[PDB]
Amino acid sequence: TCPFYKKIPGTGFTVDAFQYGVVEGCTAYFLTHFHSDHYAGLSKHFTFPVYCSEITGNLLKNKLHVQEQYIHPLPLDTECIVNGVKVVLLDANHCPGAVMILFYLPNGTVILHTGDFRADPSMERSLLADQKVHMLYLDTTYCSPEYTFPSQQEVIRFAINTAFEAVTLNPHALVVCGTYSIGKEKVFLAIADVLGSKVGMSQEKYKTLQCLNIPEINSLITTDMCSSLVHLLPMMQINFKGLQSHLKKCGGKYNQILAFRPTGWTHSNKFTRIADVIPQTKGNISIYGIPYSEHSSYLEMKRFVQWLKPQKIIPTVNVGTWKSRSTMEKYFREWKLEAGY
Ligand code: NI
Repeated sequence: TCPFYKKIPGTGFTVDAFQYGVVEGCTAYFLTHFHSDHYAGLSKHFTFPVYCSEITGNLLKNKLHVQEQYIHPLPLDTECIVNGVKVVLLDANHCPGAVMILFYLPNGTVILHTGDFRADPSMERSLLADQKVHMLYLDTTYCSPEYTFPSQQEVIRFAINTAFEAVTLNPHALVVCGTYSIGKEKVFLAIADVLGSKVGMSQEKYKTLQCLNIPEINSLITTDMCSSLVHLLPMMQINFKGLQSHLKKCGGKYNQILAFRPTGWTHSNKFTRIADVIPQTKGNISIYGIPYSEHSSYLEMKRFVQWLKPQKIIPTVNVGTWKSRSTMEKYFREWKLEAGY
């Protein structure tokens, strides 16, 4: 059954709750972003209102074939009324089109649901600064102190210099980037840009990217593999066997592959810096795992919550075990005592 942490009290609203059939009493289904665990269950046959960003609406329409009449896109940073309740969508700094949702209840309670986010100090100067939030439904993916990672900007710097150097030393080297959802487009676009190439990908992925309102996107991507030296592949195909295989397909246009696997966290984050990363090399094929996160680090999460000073925190990730739940509740209490709310 639909868990309590997907229901918004005092409304008939649910968030990211599409895989439970009809939810008894739900008059409006919100979708924070187009990632499969969150949209799981949506299809062309859904006949309830879906509220979401414009970008997520383009993807529902063109990728899922949900009918236009059930998609209600809302602009960001705008007070809107939905079934008699004031709501605001804010940028989540996650993947394209991803949002947080502010709900202003008739009783006067204010609730923020973060969806998936990477907390940033820029959020402290959004519409959130304007009033008190009583309840926070929080993305707790990395709610533990071991979870450190560098800034997105540092990680992109690294990838750009690595690729530029490899290709300038060997003009017959191919760059491959792995992907399995939207998110992390900066990795492959920043690389394409330093190398004066468009990025090349399958027809399905090209269609996916054309939904995302990226400015000048026609100048940056293509379906013509042959004309491009940055290729996107399924993340599943990013391994020695999958790359060798792929190398054959280019017909001796390239003799070397430099590939990037943009991971989340991996335990080498607890030891090594970005400057000191190394690849796995089997011959003329090298694979970098880069820790490009679109979720809050433990410290970024801690700062956001200490700034927000919520009265109650409801976790939306890692809720399935008593040990995780108990651990998260300990960190929340530490934060609250340190900050005095
Ligand atoms: Ni996500």
